[PDB]
Amino acid sequence: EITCQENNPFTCGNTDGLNSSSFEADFIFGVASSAYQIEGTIGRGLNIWDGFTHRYPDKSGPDHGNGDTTCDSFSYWQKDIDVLDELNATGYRFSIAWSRIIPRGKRSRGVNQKGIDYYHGLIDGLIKKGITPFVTLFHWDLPQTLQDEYEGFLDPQIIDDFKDYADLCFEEFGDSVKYWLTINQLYSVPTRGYGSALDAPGRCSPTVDPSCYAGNSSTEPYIVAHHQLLAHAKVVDLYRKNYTHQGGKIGPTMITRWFLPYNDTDRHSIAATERMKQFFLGWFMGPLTNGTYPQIMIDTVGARLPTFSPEETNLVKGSYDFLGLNYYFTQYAQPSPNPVNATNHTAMMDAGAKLTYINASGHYIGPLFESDGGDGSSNIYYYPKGIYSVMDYFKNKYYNPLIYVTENGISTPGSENRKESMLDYTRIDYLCSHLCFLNKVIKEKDVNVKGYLAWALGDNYEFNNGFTVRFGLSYINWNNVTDRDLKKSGQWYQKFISP
Amino acid sequence: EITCQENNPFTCGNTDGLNSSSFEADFIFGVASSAYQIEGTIGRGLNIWDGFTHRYPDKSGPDHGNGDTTCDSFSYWQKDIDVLDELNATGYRFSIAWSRIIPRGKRSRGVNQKGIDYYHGLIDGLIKKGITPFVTLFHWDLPQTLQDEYEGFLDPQIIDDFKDYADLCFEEFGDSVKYWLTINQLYSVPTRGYGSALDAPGRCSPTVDPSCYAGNSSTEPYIVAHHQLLAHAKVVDLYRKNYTHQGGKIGPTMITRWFLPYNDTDRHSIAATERMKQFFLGWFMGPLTNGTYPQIMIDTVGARLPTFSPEETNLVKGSYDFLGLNYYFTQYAQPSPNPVNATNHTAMMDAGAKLTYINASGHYIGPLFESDGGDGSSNIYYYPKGIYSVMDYFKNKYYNPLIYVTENGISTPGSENRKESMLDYTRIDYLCSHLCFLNKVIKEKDVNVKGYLAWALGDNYEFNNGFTVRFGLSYINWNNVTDRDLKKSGQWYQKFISP
Ligand SMILES: *[C@@H]1O[C@H](CO)[C@@H](O[C@@H]2O[C@H](CO)[C@@H](O[C@@H]3O[C@H](CO[C@H]4O[C@H](CO)[C@@H](O)[C@H](O)[C@@H]4O)[C@@H](O)[C@H](O[C@H]4O[C@H](CO)[C@@H](O)[C@H](O)[C@@H]4O)[C@@H]3O[C@@H]3OC[C@@H](O)[C@H](O)[C@H]3O)[C@H](O)[C@H]2NC(C)=O)[C@H](O[C@@H]2O[C@@H](C)[C@@H](O)[C@@H](O)[C@@H]2O)[C@H]1NC(C)=O
Ligand SMILES: *[C@@H]1O[C@H](CO)[C@@H](O[C@@H]2O[C@H](CO)[C@@H](O[C@@H]3O[C@H](CO[C@H]4O[C@H](CO)[C@@H](O)[C@H](O)[C@@H]4O)[C@@H](O)[C@H](O[C@H]4O[C@H](CO)[C@@H](O)[C@H](O)[C@@H]4O)[C@@H]3O[C@@H]3OC[C@@H](O)[C@H](O)[C@H]3O)[C@H](O)[C@H]2NC(C)=O)[C@H](O[C@@H]2O[C@@H](C)[C@@H](O)[C@@H](O)[C@@H]2O)[C@H]1NC(C)=O
Ligand SMILES: *[C@@H]1O[C@H](CO)[C@@H](O[C@@H]2O[C@H](CO)[C@@H](O[C@@H]3O[C@H](CO)[C@@H](O)[C@H](O)[C@@H]3O[C@@H]3OC[C@@H](O)[C@H](O)[C@H]3O)[C@H](O)[C@H]2NC(C)=O)[C@H](O[C@@H]2O[C@@H](C)[C@@H](O)[C@@H](O)[C@@H]2O)[C@H]1NC(C)=O
Ligand SMILES: *[C@@H]1O[C@H](CO)[C@@H](O[C@@H]2O[C@H](CO)[C@@H](O[C@@H]3O[C@H](CO)[C@@H](O)[C@H](O)[C@@H]3O[C@@H]3OC[C@@H](O)[C@H](O)[C@H]3O)[C@H](O)[C@H]2NC(C)=O)[C@H](O[C@@H]2O[C@@H](C)[C@@H](O)[C@@H](O)[C@@H]2O)[C@H]1NC(C)=O
Ligand SMILES: *[C@@H]1O[C@H](CO)[C@@H](O[C@@H]2O[C@H](CO)[C@@H](O)[C@H](O)[C@H]2NC(C)=O)[C@H](O)[C@H]1NC(C)=O
Ligand SMILES: *[C@@H]1O[C@H](CO)[C@@H](O[C@@H]2O[C@H](CO)[C@@H](O)[C@H](O)[C@H]2NC(C)=O)[C@H](O)[C@H]1NC(C)=O
Ligand SMILES: *[C@@H]1O[C@H](CO)[C@@H](O[C@@H]2O[C@H](CO)[C@@H](O)[C@H](O)[C@H]2NC(C)=O)[C@H](O)[C@H]1NC(C)=O
Ligand SMILES: *[C@@H]1O[C@H](CO)[C@@H](O[C@@H]2O[C@H](CO)[C@@H](O)[C@H](O)[C@H]2NC(C)=O)[C@H](O)[C@H]1NC(C)=O
Ligand SMILES: *[C@@H]1O[C@H](CO)[C@@H](O)[C@H](O)[C@H]1NC(C)=O
Ligand SMILES: *[C@@H]1O[C@H](CO)[C@@H](O)[C@H](O)[C@H]1NC(C)=O
Ligand SMILES: *[C@@H]1O[C@H](CO)[C@@H](O)[C@H](O)[C@H]1NC(C)=O
Ligand SMILES: *[C@@H]1O[C@H](CO)[C@@H](O)[C@H](O)[C@H]1NC(C)=O
Ligand SMILES: *[C@@H]1O[C@H](CO)[C@@H](O)[C@H](O)[C@H]1NC(C)=O
Ligand SMILES: *[C@@H]1O[C@H](CO)[C@@H](O)[C@H](O)[C@H]1NC(C)=O
Ligand SMILES: *[C@@H]1O[C@H](CO)[C@@H](O)[C@H](O)[C@H]1NC(C)=O
Ligand SMILES: *[C@@H]1O[C@H](CO)[C@@H](O)[C@H](O)[C@H]1NC(C)=O
Ligand SMILES: *[C@H]1O[C@H](CO)[C@@H](O)[C@H](O)[C@H]1NC(C)=O
Ligand SMILES: *[C@H]1O[C@H](CO)[C@@H](O)[C@H](O)[C@H]1NC(C)=O
Ligand SMILES: [Zn+2]
Repeated sequence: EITCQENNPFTCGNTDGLNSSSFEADFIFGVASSAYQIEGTIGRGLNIWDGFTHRYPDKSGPDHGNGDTTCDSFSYWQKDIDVLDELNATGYRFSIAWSRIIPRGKRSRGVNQKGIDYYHGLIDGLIKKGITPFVTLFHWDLPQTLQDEYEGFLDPQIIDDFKDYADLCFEEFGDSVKYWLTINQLYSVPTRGYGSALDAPGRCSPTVDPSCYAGNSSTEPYIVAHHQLLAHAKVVDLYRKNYTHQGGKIGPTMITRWFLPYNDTDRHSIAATERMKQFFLGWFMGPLTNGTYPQIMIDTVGARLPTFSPEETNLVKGSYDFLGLNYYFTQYAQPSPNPVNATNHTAMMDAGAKLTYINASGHYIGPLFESDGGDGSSNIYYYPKGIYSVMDYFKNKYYNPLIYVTENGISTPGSENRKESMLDYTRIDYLCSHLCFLNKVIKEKDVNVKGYLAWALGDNYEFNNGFTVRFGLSYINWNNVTDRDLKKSGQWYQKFISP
Repeated sequence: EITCQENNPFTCGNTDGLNSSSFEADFIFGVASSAYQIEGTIGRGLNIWDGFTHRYPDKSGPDHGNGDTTCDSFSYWQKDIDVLDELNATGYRFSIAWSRIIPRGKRSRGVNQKGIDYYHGLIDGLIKKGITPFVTLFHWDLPQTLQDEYEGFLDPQIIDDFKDYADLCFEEFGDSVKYWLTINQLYSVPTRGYGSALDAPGRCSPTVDPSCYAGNSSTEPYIVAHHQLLAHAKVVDLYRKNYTHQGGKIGPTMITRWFLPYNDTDRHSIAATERMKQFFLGWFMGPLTNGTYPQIMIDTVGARLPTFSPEETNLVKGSYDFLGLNYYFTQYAQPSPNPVNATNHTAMMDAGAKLTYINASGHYIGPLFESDGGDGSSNIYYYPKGIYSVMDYFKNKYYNPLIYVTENGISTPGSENRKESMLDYTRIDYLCSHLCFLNKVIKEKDVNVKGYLAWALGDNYEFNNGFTVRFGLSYINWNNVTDRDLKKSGQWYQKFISP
């Protein structure tokens, strides 16, 4: 009988009690990163995260930082492999920057052979060290040219451009890469990129944010989500029909959260909680498992929800070999009005829920996850049991998928100095408390989870936050980015992996 | 009888001896700038100077600096007007960033109303202070989307996109702007952007520079120059046929240089010198005045030189109301082989000339213009009489045009500290020695020069040099860019203008 802690203090940092041996022999342990966040712009074309951060610098982060040079994994990819080697990691999730290998967006315009070599050297070097690549095709960094030609995922033209790009990756790397992710966190771009405009490309309704250059927060998140699902499904079909000889697997990435009722004896809060599961998870998992959106979405969103043709439904349904599930935290849900007529309406209001980290009787859901200066009431708190509830829900509701936890991690303030940043005990607590529950749900519920990749390999540019927070298990000095030094969390993880 | 100095020490800094009164009453005096160099990326789309500097940071400058924030004239445009107001300037040349008003390149994709407002506020504020705007439509900062769609000026598609962009500028600003420049320094993009790849977009033959992503140094400079002339001519035709009610004038900008024989008694060096005038100036001025390239270009460049149809010739010939002539320095010319078969052949070798600042008998042509660390022999030297020889040549050879000197200035090292940077006596010497000759050629040769705009209003990102050199008549502290403080040169110029 496995017992896991939900509340500080945690004791799962002791590798006597919890380590990789607790898991099956073949279970993959590693870390993750993404191209925009680590590589730098050297050697690649420009993408909408360059566009967005440069046009709207106050949305790139409070320090206006961006991915221009960041930790320069373009130059220092070997140092990233050295961190993985030191961890004795068996997996590394990284993304290919579309702009690095097809700077002009559309493949017929030519490929950047040097960009293709960069990823060949990286993939080799990982394989030389026994590290299994999990490669994300699209971690949000859409070539700027496509956003300017037809507004990227707002237009069905993205489907063939994304397909041709994916085809080049499979052809160039698929002999060595056996685990592909199509689109990172399906929920994020539609909502943050086209709904609240916190993220690239930064489209939204005029009264949601006057700085958006265009958009409609009420309709575009549904259009973009729909094209994501079709583009993803066309790539998975290309992969399974044309690259089956490579003997690899492909899946989408979901951002997952669990949801609990803000008041667990109030039927309206219970209803809001189940609506959140459908609107947050089901928006994508319903198409991915059934070829259709959830009924509550169909009913609420009405004419703003696109339909799949029969052919499209069939393409999308079952379009994965596994699911890359990212998990960070859980929210309480209470009812909220859905003012579909307000000029500031967003797709996110359609769920009819308000999300918090404190429930009706004042209980905070768990330990601090992220502090906010501009609003202490806007702090995020985490919930280790959330990973157990998510995995169990995916096995039960979504047909017992093969899962890899493709991100899980926590930030520490960028204010902290080097010695404080290195002593990141809060990160050990976050990681181990989640790993405890993950082992617990695999053993108790028999969820088919086969790996875990902590976010992040090293400190990097964090979307929306610049360099004001750090997520790395290894520390990077922004005055001299060459080194990646294992923090206490990375040293703990090294011992967890090889106890 | 006007006498001007060619050699240090100069004495033209004394406004008793030389001042604006020496010139006609209406003569315009001011300074110049360009959008990429001063504004910052905030509020605009991305262009190929963002692309190039981020993809090839070691080509953006030795410090890898770029125009991301630079002197932030986006925020501080009023401070630029305050410098002009302090100078009692009557002219200001600035450029409109195409990416700021049509971020998606093609006008039918929508306009950035906030970007249009930015330029409205600036133009107003100039006019409120009695400053005549001279506005450059295209100072090299091509929206990145157009370079990625069809490689920008490499393709005839640029002609209609540039026309639609120009049309929006005329419609929005032409009620207040009466002096338009179409394309900055016609010679530069073809040669540096597509020949040596020192400049955006950074295309060239593989053995010229292996870092170029594509190109052909031997053919593309001619293709790009040809499309520049057609795009320029289509815009001038649009201006003169559709905006004649605005009562303004439009012209191209030429980079001008004078050329002297490396050995003035050697017929081969004399020949090389006349070839340089045709290949450097005539490449554009021949089409602009006659609708055809120079014969020596026709003969040498052969099948690599595009032809104008009769309609095209007629559009291009006479396509200016005035010429914006930029002038910085003069070179000696000696014969050089033109190895048309070498894989490293460039369009620039077609002139069959080698250019230096020292002639055969060891005479340096004039005072130091720019120091080079990596090669003392690669120093540039200036030649005040060059401005007299250029203007006289344009009146004589090119049909007595109306001219505005749209740039003329000199850099001082970025290494210098604040007090040394402010004491920029070398800049007074450069400016006054050229102004002396300019007055001299207007009086002696009757050249129709009606204004002079020194480069630059303030320190800015210098193309190729980042922040390693300073060109401003007003100083900008890169740790706090708000202020623009008149250097000794700006204070001298203020006295020169209002003696
Ligand atoms: C997994 O995918 C399954 C499909 O492969 C889902 O089942 C479908 O669910 C549909 C509802 O979402 C359902 O469609 C409805 O069918 C009604 C009856 O259709 C016939 O009869 C009509 C009159 O006799 C006639 O007009 C038709 O020609 C049919 O012969 C129909 O009235 C419904 O339309 C109304 O409501 C919808 C909103 O749902 C409106 O869009 C529409 O304007 C109208 O107001 C509806 O029809 C659908 O309308 C939209 C159109 O684009 C669709 O093509 C059309 O089908 C459909 O019959 C079933 N299909 C089958 C094979 O079962 C399944 O849904 C879950 O299970 C069903 C039984 C139900 O409980 C759903 O609510 C559940 O979500 C998906 N499963 C999951 C878990 O999501
Ligand atoms: C200002 O613009 C003027 C044009 O509006 C320039 O004058 C033109 O200069 C052309 C030379 O550059 C000249 O064209 C040549 O004409 C030759 C004779 O043409 C007729 O006779 C042929 C046989 O009888 C016949 O095939 C034709 O059908 C004509 O009836 C012709 O042989 C030349 O072609 C050879 O050389 C050219 C290289 O220049 C090659 O391209 C070609 O393969 C061939 O080897 C040449 O013809 C041109 O060929 C290319 C084609 O695209 C052109 O359409 C074709 O014209 C032309 O006659 C004149 N036009 C007139 C009206 O004078 C003027 O040039 C300067 O002045 C001329 C007199 C000469 O001195 C030039 O060298 C000067 O540059 C321009 N001025 C300036 C200052 O640049
Ligand atoms: C979690 O949700 C539950 C269920 O909603 C909350 O309990 C309910 O709380 C209501 C007050 O917020 C109770 O209603 C009141 O009943 C009294 C006595 O008859 C009356 O004076 C009030 O006006 C009010 O009556 C309602 O008025 C509006 C009508 O539309 C409605 O039909 C009336 O009932 C309600 O009875 C109670 N329900 C139950 C099943 O307990 C619960 O609230 C917390 O507990 C209750 C017992 C009370 O102490 C609340 O103040 C307290 O906050 C909520 N929990 C938390 C922590 O918020
Ligand atoms: C500026 O250009 C002029 C004209 O080209 C230079 O003067 C010429 O310089 C040549 C040497 O560089 C002289 O030719 C030599 O003549 C002697 C005596 O007959 C002979 O011993 C040499 O081999 C050479 O002869 C040539 O060899 C190659 C043949 O194809 C050619 O036909 C032969 O003549 C040449 O006479 C002279 N021309 C004139 C008109 O003066 C000039 O060079 C400078 O001045 C000359 C006088 C001499 O002192 C050079 O060393 C000196 O550099 C050059 N000026 C500069 C500063 O470079
Ligand atoms: C976002 O787009 C939707 C749909 O195009 C707009 O909502 C429509 O508004 C018009 C005029 O009020 C109505 O006739 C339609 O019934 C509405 N359609 C639906 C599907 O709601 C909405 O106004 C747009 N929002 C903004 C802020 O531009
Ligand atoms: C808010 O969350 C707390 C903690 O999860 C809930 O409190 C638990 O409530 C159940 C019975 O209702 C008890 O068995 C536990 O002992 C309680 N735990 C603690 C730490 O007090 C509380 O019910 C939630 N409130 C609402 C309104 O849903
Ligand atoms: C640049 O383009 C030119 C023309 O397309 C190339 O030169 C041609 O080379 C081929 C093969 O050697 C010859 O058949 C042609 O006669 C040449 N044309 C001319 C106009 O010179 C040249 O090789 C290209 N350069 C590079 C470096 O790509
Ligand atoms: C190099 O430049 C110098 C300076 O312009 C030239 O020297 C002048 O030559 C003429 C006669 O040839 C004299 O009248 C001047 O007195 C000379 N000036 C000086 C400062 O010496 C020289 O001729 C040029 N050399 C070549 C080979 O062209
Ligand atoms: C790893 O943890 C298990 C419990 O899951 C424990 O029995 C085992 O001894 C630990 N291994 C080491 C090497 O500490
Ligand atoms: C597989 O490759 C062939 C050859 O290019 C292509 O034409 C075919 O349509 C592809 N199948 C897909 C994309 O499912
Ligand atoms: C940067 O880091 C590397 C690796 O630690 C070090 O050897 C190098 O000298 C450092 N340079 C500076 C300028 O700190
Ligand atoms: C790496 O992990 C393997 C597999 O558990 C183990 O046998 C090996 O000793 C580990 N190496 C290090 C240096 O920890
Ligand atoms: C300006 O210079 C002229 C010579 O060009 C001189 O005669 C005049 O007095 C000067 N004006 C002033 C105000 O110094
Ligand atoms: C002038 O404007 C009209 C109206 O748009 C346009 O159709 C016409 O062709 C323009 N003339 C030019 C571009 O010379
Ligand atoms: C920046 O410059 C402005 C204008 O000189 C000044 O008033 C402001 O306080 C300065 N800020 C800093 C941080 O130097
Ligand atoms: C500005 O120039 C005008 C025109 O020469 C002159 O009359 C006026 O006094 C000048 N103002 C200043 C403050 O120098
Ligand atoms: C729309 O939403 C914002 C944020 O939810 C809220 O503060 C504002 O009152 C709303 N406006 C209207 C007219 O509903
Ligand atoms: C081509 O040009 C470069 C620079 O001009 C020169 O150093 C090299 O020798 C040349 N190569 C050949 C084969 O001509
Ligand atoms: Zn940047």
